[PDB]
Amino acid sequence: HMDTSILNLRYESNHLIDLSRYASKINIGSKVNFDPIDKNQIQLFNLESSKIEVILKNAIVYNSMYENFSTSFWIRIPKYFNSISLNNEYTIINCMENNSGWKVSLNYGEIIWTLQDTQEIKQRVVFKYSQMINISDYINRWIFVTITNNRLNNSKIYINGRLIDQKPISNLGNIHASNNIMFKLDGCRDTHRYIWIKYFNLFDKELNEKEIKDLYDNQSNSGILKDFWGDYLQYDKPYYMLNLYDPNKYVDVNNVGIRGYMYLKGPRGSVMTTNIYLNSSLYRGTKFIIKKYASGNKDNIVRNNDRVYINVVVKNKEYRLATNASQAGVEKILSALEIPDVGNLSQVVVMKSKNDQGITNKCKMNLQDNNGNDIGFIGFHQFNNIAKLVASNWYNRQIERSSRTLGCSWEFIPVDDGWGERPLQ
Ligand SMILES: CC(=O)N[C@H]1[C@H](O[C@@H]2[C@H](O[C@]3(C(=O)O)C[C@H](O)[C@@H](NC(C)=O)[C@H]([C@H](O)[C@H](O)CO)O3)[C@@H](O)[C@H](O[C@H]3[C@H](O)[C@@H](O)[C@H](O)O[C@@H]3CO)O[C@@H]2CO)O[C@H](CO)[C@H](O)[C@@H]1O[C@@H]1O[C@H](CO)[C@H](O)[C@H](O[C@]2(C(=O)O)C[C@H](O)[C@@H](NC(C)=O)[C@H]([C@H](O)[C@H](O)CO)O2)[C@H]1O
Ligand SMILES: [Mg+2]
Repeated sequence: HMDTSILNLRYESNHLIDLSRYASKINIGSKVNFDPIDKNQIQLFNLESSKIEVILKNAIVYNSMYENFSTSFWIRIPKYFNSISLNNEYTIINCMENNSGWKVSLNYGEIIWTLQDTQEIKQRVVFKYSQMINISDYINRWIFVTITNNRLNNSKIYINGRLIDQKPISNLGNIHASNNIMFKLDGCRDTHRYIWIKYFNLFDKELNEKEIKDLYDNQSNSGILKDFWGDYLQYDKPYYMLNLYDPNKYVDVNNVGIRGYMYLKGPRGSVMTTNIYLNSSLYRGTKFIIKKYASGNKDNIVRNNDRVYINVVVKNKEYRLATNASQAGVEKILSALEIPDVGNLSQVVVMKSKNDQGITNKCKMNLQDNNGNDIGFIGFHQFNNIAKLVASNWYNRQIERSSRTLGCSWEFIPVDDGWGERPLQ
């Protein structure tokens, strides 16, 4: 019931603007890049001209001993690859003037908030994430950041709606920030470093936990499905597959045609740079390509509830994911068929957002027959030492967001420069 955002930076009518009543002025550098499909996604390189300056009206400049405030934004931080990034804190969003104010900085495996008063008393809160982890929720993936400040007690950093760190700030006196917010990599020794950022907001209160969860939901709610990294899922784009129940396995094929089958096998194997990262390999297994069937949209974005076909790439040729639903048993084993020879086999897939918390990249694929009847969500089943891919209505009968729907939840991983792995072939 009360307008609390004092800066709401959004792309509208061909420009990045402040949608708040204050209409703060935006100065964009010549080397800022916007994502072609989602122009709210902004890429800042390690270059002087890759910067955005927001000029705040005097009335909303922070100059206070007592006023509470918060900031929120989404960020996508490429994996750290090189030892030059160790012990190298670099500013990314700066509202410091004359050694007072606030800033967001990054370091190897860290997002850091710093406040500083006009007597050089500082406090930091820090989110630390590991690069020695099989599959990370955070590395090179869109994550939601929220930072809140209550002058009588704590500053708090939340990640994806969850409190990560809080520290006292009650001893800080007057904080007098800048009338400019500078979005720019400052002090970064890795010449190849960049970030992606979106939906920057400032608020004139300490947001509460409910408000933050609502913001997280509202800014991630979409009728558009997303890939593993959090970008829009697309038609006609090759993806490697991740199953959420068995994330250390990958999809392979045991022969094409109706007597062959798709299956999961593992482990993935590792990608590494000593002392810098150790992760599971993501570019493994047969690539899938999502093909238009029913959608009347002319763009190539995959939307929630779109009915599609799934192609499987085998030896640089596309096959159709399909099954004969008449086979005995609820689990219908999936095959990779020659496209011209699919005939009346079941092949139409409803792409469904799991509608879990956060980004709409947890995908379910409901296979339907040619009369539109459900054959079931695509998952896997042990026969009995091989984990074959199946469509099964058993999944459709399970409790939502429970253990028994992990097996039919998938993510789609395209090659991305922020991950840096080299495919084996
Ligand atoms: C065989 C089996 O265990 N499940 C298969 C099921 O078999 C039936 C009975 O199993 C259920 C059921 O009725 O569906 C499973 C339900 O979840 C239970 N409900 C609840 C609320 O818990 C239900 C109850 O326990 C019933 O009241 C029990 O009757 O049971 C199964 O117990 C029963 O087995 C008989 C047995 O045949 C007899 O010999 C014996 O005398 O008595 C027992 C008990 O009666 O058989 C029932 C019919 O055969 O049948 C369905 C089809 O209807 C499925 O095949 C089901 O297997 C599941 O298949 C789906 C795909 O359809 C997936 O492949 C599941 O795999 C995963 C998954 O969850 O995705 C993969 C995971 O890797 C695996 N995890 C681990 C750690 O290994 C999980 C795991 O089983 C759990 O789901 C953990 O989340 O499974 C696959 O399990
Ligand atoms: Mg939601």
